[PDB]
Amino acid sequence: AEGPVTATKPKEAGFTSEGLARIDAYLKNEIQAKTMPGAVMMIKRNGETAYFSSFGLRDPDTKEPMTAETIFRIYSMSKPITTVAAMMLVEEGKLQLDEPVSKYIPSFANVKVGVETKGENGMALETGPVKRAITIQDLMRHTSGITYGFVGDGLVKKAYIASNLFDGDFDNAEFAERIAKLPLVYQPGTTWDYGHSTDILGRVVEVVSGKSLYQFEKERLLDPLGMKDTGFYVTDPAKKSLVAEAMPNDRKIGGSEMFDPRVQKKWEPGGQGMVSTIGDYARFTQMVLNGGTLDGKRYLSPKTIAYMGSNHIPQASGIVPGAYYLPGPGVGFGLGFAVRTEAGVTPVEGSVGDLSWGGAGGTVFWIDPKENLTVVFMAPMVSPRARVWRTLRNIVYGAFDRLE
Repeated sequence: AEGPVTATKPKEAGFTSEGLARIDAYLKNEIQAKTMPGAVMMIKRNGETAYFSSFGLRDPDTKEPMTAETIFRIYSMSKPITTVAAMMLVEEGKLQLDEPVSKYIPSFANVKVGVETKGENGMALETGPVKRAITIQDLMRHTSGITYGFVGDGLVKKAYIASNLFDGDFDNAEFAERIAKLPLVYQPGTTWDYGHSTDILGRVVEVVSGKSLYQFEKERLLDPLGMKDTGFYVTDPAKKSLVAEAMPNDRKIGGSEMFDPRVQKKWEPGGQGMVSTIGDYARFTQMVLNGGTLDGKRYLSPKTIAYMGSNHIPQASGIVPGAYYLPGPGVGFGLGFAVRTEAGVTPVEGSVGDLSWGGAGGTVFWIDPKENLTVVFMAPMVSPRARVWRTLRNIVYGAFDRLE
């Protein structure tokens, strides 16, 4: 419990009051069940705030309250931000989608692809050349052969884990070199597989701009949008106590405790590193919903936004799903967004063309152009995150009084 953060206009937003009350009841029940210590959620539709409420605690140990100003590790919700940054360089003609990553990070020129095969002592890796160079587009839509060691299983993934990629205090340049030493899981430009591509893309942004990923983003996006609590580390002493923490039994991601964003380090990974607030991220998603503009400032053209929100892995692309196609049936993938392709099929409510992604620490968003809708939700949690996110989709769409 705690409730509304601001005034709302649910009827002009095309919802019922009864419908939106289902969100309150669901979230209060989940907090009671210890799914999360607390939660904050914002719904924007037809240019109005339909819903903006805070419940429970931001940290179950300190018992500090959940607030709009609470700062979350957003993990993979870093990726749309990184991709937008890269597309700004594309619009300026400083970066191209068909270019090889090796143009900017030469160590990717001679990466090899690992294939599992039987040896004398069980399965082992054979390695061979890439048929095509990894492209910038490949990074943006996760068809590069670059993977995550901790997602699923496989010999290349085991090699990632064995290389201890996250040891020490290193920067985006050093991380890119670590990744380039590993075999690829698939031939570049053939297969969708989620991974460290966006961390590599972040380094490309640095090479092109001559700035750190954060400084580039700060100047071009975060400052002008008013995302004043978005970055990679919480360095302001006044804001360190605002970091959301999960229930004690649900604080591990990738087998390790969540990183402490209050202690600044060199790494600024565009795939996983960011911290933000619900208000900051909603400004970002409203800007995207608006076709690249907010409060009279343009960040990307509406054509660029439409292009990012298009399916870049339909059958016509030649791309196939890998062993771990996270979006599932009826959902494709664009430049940093899952893109719904079927009205039914996917087992959650939504609209063809809706755009979404989430973070391993419990944060999620979606953007629904058809319904003039964006939703951001943040609660610190890991294990139950997917079922909560899916349920929230069903409740939000179930609360509609009309279609746009």
